[PDB]
Amino acid sequence: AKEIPEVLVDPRSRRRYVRGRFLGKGGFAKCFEISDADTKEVFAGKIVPKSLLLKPHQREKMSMEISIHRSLAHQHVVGFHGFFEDNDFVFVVLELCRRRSLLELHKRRKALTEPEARYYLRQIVLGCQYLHRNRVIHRDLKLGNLFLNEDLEVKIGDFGLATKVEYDGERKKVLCGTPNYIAPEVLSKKGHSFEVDVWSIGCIMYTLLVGKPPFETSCLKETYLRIKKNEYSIPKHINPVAASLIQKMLQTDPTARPTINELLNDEFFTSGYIPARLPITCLTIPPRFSIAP
Amino acid sequence: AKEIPEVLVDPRSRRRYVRGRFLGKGGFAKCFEISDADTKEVFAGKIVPKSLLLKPHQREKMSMEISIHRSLAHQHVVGFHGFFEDNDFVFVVLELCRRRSLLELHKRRKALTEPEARYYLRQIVLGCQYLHRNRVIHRDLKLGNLFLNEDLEVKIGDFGLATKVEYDGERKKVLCGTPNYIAPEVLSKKGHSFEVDVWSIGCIMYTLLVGKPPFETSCLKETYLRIKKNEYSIPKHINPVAASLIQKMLQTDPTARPTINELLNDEFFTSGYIPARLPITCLTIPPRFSIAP
Ligand SMILES: CC[C@@H]1C(=O)N(C)c2cnc(Nc3ccc(C(=O)N[C@H]4CC[C@H](N5CCN(CC6CC6)CC5)CC4)cc3OC)nc2N1C(C)C
Ligand SMILES: CC[C@@H]1C(=O)N(C)c2cnc(Nc3ccc(C(=O)N[C@H]4CC[C@H](N5CCN(CC6CC6)CC5)CC4)cc3OC)nc2N1C(C)C
Ligand SMILES: [Zn+2]
Ligand SMILES: [Zn+2]
Repeated sequence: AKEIPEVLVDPRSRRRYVRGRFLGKGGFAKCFEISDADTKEVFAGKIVPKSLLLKPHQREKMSMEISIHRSLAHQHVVGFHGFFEDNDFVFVVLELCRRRSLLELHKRRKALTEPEARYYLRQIVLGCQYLHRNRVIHRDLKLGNLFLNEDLEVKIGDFGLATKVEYDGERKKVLCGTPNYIAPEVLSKKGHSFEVDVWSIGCIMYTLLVGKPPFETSCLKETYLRIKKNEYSIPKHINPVAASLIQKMLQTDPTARPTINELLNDEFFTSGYIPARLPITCLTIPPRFSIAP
Repeated sequence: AKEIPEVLVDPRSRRRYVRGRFLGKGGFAKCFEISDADTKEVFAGKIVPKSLLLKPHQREKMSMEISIHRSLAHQHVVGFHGFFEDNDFVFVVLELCRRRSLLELHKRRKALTEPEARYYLRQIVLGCQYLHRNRVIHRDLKLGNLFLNEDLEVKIGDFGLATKVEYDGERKKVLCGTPNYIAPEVLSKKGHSFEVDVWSIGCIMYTLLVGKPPFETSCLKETYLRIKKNEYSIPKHINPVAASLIQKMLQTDPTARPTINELLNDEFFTSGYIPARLPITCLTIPPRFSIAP
């Protein structure tokens, strides 16, 4: 094997990070809490060994992820605080999100209450508005990529499938990777762009409100077939205003969906209660939003 | 971890296999030479731990592979000699192919001579004729799945993506897995059948004669795009009769390709030299097929 160092030094910034506890691993990366030995402030470190970056294509994907993410700064995007490397590893320094992601929330709570769905969906949309106006398509928005800080604020992360739109009307023809909430224009390989992320948000909203994803089966290719056929249903207990907005977003024709900028003007948002914040108990117990002191 | 036993007992057949040397691993399986303690004859054992078969879908794929393969017996198909299980593992007993596969040959020889290509391609086609007349589509014919015994005879193996055609004109809509030489009707998800294997044979013939696969790029999705666009070329040094047959097989429209039964009647075969066998040196040195004693 090749061992990961206990202290990480960036020679340009002159900065040292002590490697703390293990956060998880996925794709090519192992992740740890890392504290700046000097400033003592804590980060999420993503460490990827160069032994798995032997092919130029895999290196280029890494370089792109970093290039896209380093140029982003927004309240609902994961803060990018630096990156550096030695002969064995690439280290990326990211904003630590102490409440993990909406994945862990969903596992614990299943369907959320409408106001909670509204609260998270608004921050997800705001994050994505920022992306899209800077010509970035995320292309893998999912529960696992929507991180939550201490105050239950959403931070969009994992730009491993993101791409920049370089000219007006550019249709991306290729997507290297397998998103979760994957849009029909991708699956048929007919060309794709910004609308891909609105599709994913539609899936996310369905999941948050219903407690299961709209095209789930026990087989991935069977699911892609459902998505091709637009074969989902919205349970009757879902409110019509929410159901309508889901249906607008989850449409086969990309050009028929709303754009990211329209969404917060939908009646789902403008005529429903949007809490200003959620108490920490919302990780565990459904909130009833009492008017009581 | 969970340790694999040194001796494998099948309680129905009453048979014991001593576990010999490690052959390799891929997907979910570790593979070893295994000798029948009684008869002393040697097999290839594919051992897959049940800890990776926790989902019904993954178990069903295994059951299907076995069901398809156990019902097959042909000179150019890998012999199926049994299967059994304990609480921790499934064990499959297969014909040992001491010369590994055409993958290892290709790595060592690159482009083969025309007569060699003819020799292997004929056995590949014969194996596939057998499959197709028993309504089996292999769906992942590639160099790595075309094993060679001591006498350099081809044995088609890995039925992990195979499917049975249950009625006339059935179009398979789904393929769980990622073939190497993947046909355009699969990639676009428009429905597919027997023609898928002829496409793969076209790719195999290209590879055997040219020394590289027809749609290779440094990115898998980029390759799928080439295949969508039928974007390959045949080098000028390839003989026109071979080039013509490749082009007939490597066509976007499935219904425009030859069927497996037509192939051996192609001029590529009927008007070229087909050696009756190849000497062992053909693993390493190009043969010149001298008429000299
Ligand atoms: C860095 C990349 C990405 C990203 O881009 N950003 C921006 C990001 C930001 N912030 C975080 N935070 C946390 C992530 C995770 C945790 C955790 O508790 N992890 C635990 C998960 C279960 C593990 N257990 C399972 C049961 N095992 C026992 C066996 C019997 C069952 C023993 C081992 C132990 C570790 C805490 C966090 O915060 C304190 N993660 C991020 N990630 C990734 C980690 C997905
Ligand atoms: C069973 C499933 C499938 C199947 O369905 N059928 C029907 C089948 C039939 N027959 C075989 N035969 C053989 C397969 C393989 C070998 C070999 O030499 N393997 C070696 C490969 C390199 C490994 N090395 C690499 C360098 N490492 C050192 C480091 C520094 C580089 C050390 C470890 C050591 C083992 C020999 C065979 O025959 C004697 N395999 C089959 N397979 C699979 C194995 C693909
Ligand atoms: Zn599947
Ligand atoms: Zn790629």
